[PDB]
Amino acid sequence: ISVEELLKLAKAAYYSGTTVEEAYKLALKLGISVEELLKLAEAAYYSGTTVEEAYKLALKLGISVEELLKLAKAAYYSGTTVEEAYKLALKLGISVEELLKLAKAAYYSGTTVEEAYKLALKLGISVEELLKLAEAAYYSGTTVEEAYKLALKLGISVEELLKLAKAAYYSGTTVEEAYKLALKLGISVEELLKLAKAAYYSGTTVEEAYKLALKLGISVEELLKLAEAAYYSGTTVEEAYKLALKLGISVEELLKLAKAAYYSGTTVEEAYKLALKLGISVEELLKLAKAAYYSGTTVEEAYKLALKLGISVEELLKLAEAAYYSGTTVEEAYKLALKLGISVEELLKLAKAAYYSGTTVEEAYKLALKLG
Repeated sequence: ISVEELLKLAKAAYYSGTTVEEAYKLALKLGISVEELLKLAEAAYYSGTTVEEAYKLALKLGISVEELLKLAKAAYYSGTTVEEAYKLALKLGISVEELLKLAKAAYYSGTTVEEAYKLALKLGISVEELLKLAEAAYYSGTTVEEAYKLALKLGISVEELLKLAKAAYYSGTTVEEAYKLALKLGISVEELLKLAKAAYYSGTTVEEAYKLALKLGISVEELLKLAEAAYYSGTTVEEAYKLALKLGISVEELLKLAKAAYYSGTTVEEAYKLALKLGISVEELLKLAKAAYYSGTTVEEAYKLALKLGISVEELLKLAEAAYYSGTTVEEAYKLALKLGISVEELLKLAKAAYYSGTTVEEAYKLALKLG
């Protein structure tokens, strides 16, 4: 089989507590594909059965493997069995995808699936809207009908209520308080949620974060990026902005530099200075920083490694993860890729497969070849 198929087989074998070849011959005995086997393995895991029991279950209900997996998840969320979940979908005359959404809503509400459905009918709303309402009610510690009553009293939509409930959660206020805050600042619900996050990252209030954005003359999206950067660096938002201006870079570039510095254990200025010394971009530096983290090396060491092997920064990062999955060094992983005649991306998939099945990358490769 192909490397992509082996990885999927290895995931299925991991979910079902078997071996890769046993999973492969199971797929043959059931006359199904590798992708279907994985979903079955995932469905069997949710329902506490075996893969073949899950397949018999799908045949008995007359549904597809994809439908079974959604039904298995719905049964998991509701605390019932697949068949009890199916009987309920039949009684309400809904699809399995609507049941899964309904089951998620009931889970966020601490009610039963049918109770959630009766509520949806009472409020006269769709299953998708109820689910958003349920999440909003969960964030704001109220009931679904209270959340629905609130959205009507504020004259806003269910989607807007949910974002508002998330903003109130970030800023430690109530939903109505969060709404008044949006009107007070003259911004949208979307802008408030981003502003609430920025205040959360920088340890300030929503209004403090807003005054800062006004003083710096930046968007709330730029502020949120700046706040994340300041949080990665251990500086203040304003300090991060002054740094970006000093280095003459954009807010997006500073955030990436901040991430890179966080991985490398350096300051943002040194990360930017390192990128100049190596003559590479901020994006390339961040990938190098990630690679050096997987390898237990420094960023410049990781760069010399890419030069030595004659590969790109991207190829190194994938190679670094493959080495991490195997417990080997980057050069041992590269030597194996060379011996097997495979690409770096194929090695990474092989390394994950080898990790999932508890074998060696080479052992996994020989297995894929045997399976044809």
